[PDB]
Amino acid sequence: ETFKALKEYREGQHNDSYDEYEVNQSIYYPNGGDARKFHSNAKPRAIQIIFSPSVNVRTIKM
Amino acid sequence: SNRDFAGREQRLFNSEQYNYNNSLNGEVSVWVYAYYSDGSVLVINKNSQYKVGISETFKALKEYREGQHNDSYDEYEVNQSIYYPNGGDARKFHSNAKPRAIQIIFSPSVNVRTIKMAKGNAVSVPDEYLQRSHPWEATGIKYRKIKRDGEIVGYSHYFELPHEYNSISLAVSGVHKNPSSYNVGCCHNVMDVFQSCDLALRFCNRYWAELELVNHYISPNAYPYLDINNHSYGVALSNRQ
Amino acid sequence: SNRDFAGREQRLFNSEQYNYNNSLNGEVSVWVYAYYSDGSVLVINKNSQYKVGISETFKALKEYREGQHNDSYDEYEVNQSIYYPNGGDARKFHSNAKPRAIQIIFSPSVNVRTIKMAKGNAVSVPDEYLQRSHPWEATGIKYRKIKRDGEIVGYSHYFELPHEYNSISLAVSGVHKNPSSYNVGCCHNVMDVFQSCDLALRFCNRYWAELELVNHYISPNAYPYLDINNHSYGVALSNRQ
Amino acid sequence: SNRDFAGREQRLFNSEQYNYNNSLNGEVSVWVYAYYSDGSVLVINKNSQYKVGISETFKALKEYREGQHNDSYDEYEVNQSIYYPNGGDARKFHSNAKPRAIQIIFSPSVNVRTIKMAKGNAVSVPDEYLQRSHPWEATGIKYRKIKRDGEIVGYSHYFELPHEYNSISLAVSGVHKNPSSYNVGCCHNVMDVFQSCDLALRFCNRYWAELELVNHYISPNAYPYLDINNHSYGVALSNRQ
Repeated sequence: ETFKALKEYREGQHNDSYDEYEVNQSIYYPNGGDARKFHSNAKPRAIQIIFSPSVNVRTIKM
Repeated sequence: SNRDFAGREQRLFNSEQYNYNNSLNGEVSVWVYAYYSDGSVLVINKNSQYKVGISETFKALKEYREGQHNDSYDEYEVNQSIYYPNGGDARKFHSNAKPRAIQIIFSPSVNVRTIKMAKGNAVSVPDEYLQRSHPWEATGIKYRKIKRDGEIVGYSHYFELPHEYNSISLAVSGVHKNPSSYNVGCCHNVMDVFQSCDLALRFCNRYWAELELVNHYISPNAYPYLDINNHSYGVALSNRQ
Repeated sequence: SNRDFAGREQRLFNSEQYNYNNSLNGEVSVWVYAYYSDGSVLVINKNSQYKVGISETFKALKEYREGQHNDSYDEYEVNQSIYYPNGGDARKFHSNAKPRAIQIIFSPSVNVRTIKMAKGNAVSVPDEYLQRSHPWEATGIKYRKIKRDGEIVGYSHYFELPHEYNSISLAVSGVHKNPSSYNVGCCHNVMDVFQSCDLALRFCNRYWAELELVNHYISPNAYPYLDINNHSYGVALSNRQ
Repeated sequence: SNRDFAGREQRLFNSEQYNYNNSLNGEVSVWVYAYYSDGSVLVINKNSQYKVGISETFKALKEYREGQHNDSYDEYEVNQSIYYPNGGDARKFHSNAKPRAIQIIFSPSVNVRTIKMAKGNAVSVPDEYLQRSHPWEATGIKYRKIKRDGEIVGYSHYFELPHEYNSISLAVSGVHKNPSSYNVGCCHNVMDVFQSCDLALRFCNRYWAELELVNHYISPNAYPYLDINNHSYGVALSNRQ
């Protein structure tokens, strides 16, 4: 997944989508965007990766 | 030499400012900063003679973006679900409009031993139920000195609300220092204190970032501030050029 | 036997709550309920030491549905036509946002003989013209005791506004009981009363139904209430388990 | 002298970067640039081990302005009229969302003789009808060397779509150089190549101008680029300080 793909999207609701295009520009390059916020609440705070028990753990790559 | 009058006058002008603020004729000021997860900061300020304070509701402290969308219907429901568990029909677990932290700052003209705070729950009860609530706590011992160049420019109480259950209403109050035996609320002056309650000037604004707050609110007005990095701001004036 | 310490401690814990609220260190509280024709109810609450009150405008008491439509342009015009007959261009005869009734409740820690109300007209004049207005009426004699299990848990004044002409502004005030000869506003403590004005916590919310109000506001907080059916709510604590 | 270790280490650090990218452990990268008549540029990038590629539909290559209007209903119809002549009910002759040109760039770690492109029609057929389509063309001979300071920093294939009939789908593929006799897809390593297909990182963004692209995408990331003026960008690292 891309940076953008991992950002919170609320299906059928408002998303600040124009402002969040700008958030992206300001994340790709410092001061590259014209976002009206310091920190986008759509950014993930944490990630968890889970594999089924049928994986071989020594093959996992990230 | 002692013939540098420009130098002596500069030192006096700064010392006079320091002392005037600290006189009974001077201001006492309080600021409440509410920090949001989007990095924006709400400031409420009040400036009065004699004594000063601020009192806000749970709802009032929630982030409001002027001229923008706010999930206002959903955030009515968020309120219902905060006032009573499972009382609302919000489409979210945690409202990002809730403050993550609060900082209270007083001008250096406050007497710290007079500071009082009522930090209530979301329905404005200081201590669980009204029947067992003392209506305030005296929190002066927790205030840190904001210093610049050796001079106390302010007092700060900072506290986080990092848990889901930290849903608060908030009032704070402080009295102007008075090392005299003259009671500013005695019969001779008490009507002037009543008038000062009308005369107090209030200010409220939301800044997009703590950087804007520092650059365009704190600094231009020679206000004290303590930032998230524990850095002090303000201007030392006592016997200084 | 007298060796049931769980029993004695339970009785003491409840009696202590009752008495603490009634001490000079305790809360006094007021609630204003405005009842609308759609069955919704607005509550305003204030909780303070020493004395407490609420003051609202005509406009402030009108039903507002947060996050919804409100005929807000038409309701500006409704206001103009209420301030002066034929002053507005409203597209309705009667605004359903006007309260149909008001109930004022005080905590049992109020002294009832201190209660004062200023029920003004829609332009905030207590008695027709300012020049002949006493600025309040002492209405304590009209307050009914809200009782539970023999104990006064509250005081209620209920009045309807069933006529087209009942278009009101409203303020109410009460003082915490004080059977002592210590005047909480004497010179020794008067600055603390000034601070209590800053420290007072306010709460405001609109509930869809009196059932929600009872279930999710009154009951969870051990508040007193008297419903439209004349039924009392609250919790008796004096010498009770 | 040969005792300038800062100098020798700087040269080694740059040479190591150059060589690591070119090793079997290193990246191979492709970029597709689509140029629009409003001067905006869409970039798609993919970065993987072993081999890498990009495949997009006709629709996917059309300009999309995030958070803005796009004539999206009319542009559904534009699609219908491009898939089959007179198949749609578009209110325009030529959609300005169609790319005017394409540039394909590969990192210098590609083997140019492995590059393959399938440039299809708008319904994703490489050569008029499926029955007579070879599914790709080997286009490496057409790639120009992007050079900086004597060093090949990239490879560019640039082509215009200046005619109304240039309505395309597009896929491109290249394999990481491997001058060894070790086949990275042999049985010993083939599962790692399968994993590399999952591990590949993709990036997509639309820049308002080629100036923004150069300033804030190409340059900060030390990527190669060839601009509309035939100017080269990138960073030479082989045996250089």
